[PDB]
Amino acid sequence: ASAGVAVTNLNLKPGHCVEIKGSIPPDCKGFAVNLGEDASNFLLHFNARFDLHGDVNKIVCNSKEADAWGSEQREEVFPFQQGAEVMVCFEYQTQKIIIKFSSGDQFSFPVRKVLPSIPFLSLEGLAFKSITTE
Amino acid sequence: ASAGVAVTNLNLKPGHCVEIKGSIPPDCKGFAVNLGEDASNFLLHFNARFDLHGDVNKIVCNSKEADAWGSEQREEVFPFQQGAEVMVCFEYQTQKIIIKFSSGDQFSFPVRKVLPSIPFLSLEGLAFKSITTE
Ligand SMILES: OC[C@H]1O[C@@H](S[C@@H]2O[C@H](CO)[C@H](O)[C@H](O)[C@H]2O)[C@H](O)[C@@H](O)[C@H]1O
Ligand SMILES: OC[C@H]1O[C@@H](S[C@@H]2O[C@H](CO)[C@H](O)[C@H](O)[C@H]2O)[C@H](O)[C@@H](O)[C@H]1O
Repeated sequence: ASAGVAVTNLNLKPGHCVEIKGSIPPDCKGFAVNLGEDASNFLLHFNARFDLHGDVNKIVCNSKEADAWGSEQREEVFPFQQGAEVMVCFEYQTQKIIIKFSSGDQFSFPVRKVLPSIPFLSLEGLAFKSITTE
Repeated sequence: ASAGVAVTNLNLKPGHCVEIKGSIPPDCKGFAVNLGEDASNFLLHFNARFDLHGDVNKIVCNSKEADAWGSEQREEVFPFQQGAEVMVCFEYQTQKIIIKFSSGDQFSFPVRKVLPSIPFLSLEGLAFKSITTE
């Protein structure tokens, strides 16, 4: 019940973070937060699947390069429920991106292409409330 | 040189608002916040001029359609300091856009074109910190 917001010139630099605060529709099959250069190049594609692509309550991360998906990293921790409010924070480190939830849960993804700064961010299926940088 | 963040798919419908928060450089001649359809069509171009084009500490507002600027509406209230943080909110109503300053100050600008929703937002010469919809 939505189409995601897109942000350009975010210019996220190593050692900094982006915190998204949003709301999950009560029939959301899954939602995604993409950090990259454009819709064909993602350093991180964070996908929380409620029931989608054969995944039920599972987090799938991956990168994309020239429209081609890399190898997925699945995560067991799934602190979400349809209709709730998400509060995610992404810290950019040259080696990895640390994802932290208000739940107290944390995990990282490895950086496969170091960027001097990250210019693009987009959301899907997530009704955005506020986006912040630090 | 120095523009900034551009948000697309903002989907601001009447009766809703967006609050921008950011940092003003210490040597800032002026900054802007744009709302509209794209880079050539602004329902509102909000330009706070510290010292620009003969306007010193003034606020100039205008609309733009197909790169052609419309009638400027100047304002004398200027609650901004260089090298400091700012926070502005824009409320969209089908007939006018209400602009409010952290200072309690407020004024409106007429909607010269009613859009079912407002798709685009961009900042120029203002360091982005956060954007919040309500
Ligand atoms: O990797 C993220 C993308 O995942 C696919 S669904 C993906 O499909 C492959 C087959 O190509 C395998 O079945 C995986 O098990 C499955 O996760 C999505 O369609 C994309 O939008 C990304 O989310
Ligand atoms: O209307 C806001 C835009 O104003 C121009 S500067 C503008 O120039 C016209 C003539 O071309 C008149 O002199 C106006 O008095 C003067 O303000 C800016 O370059 C744009 O960025 C908008 O701020």
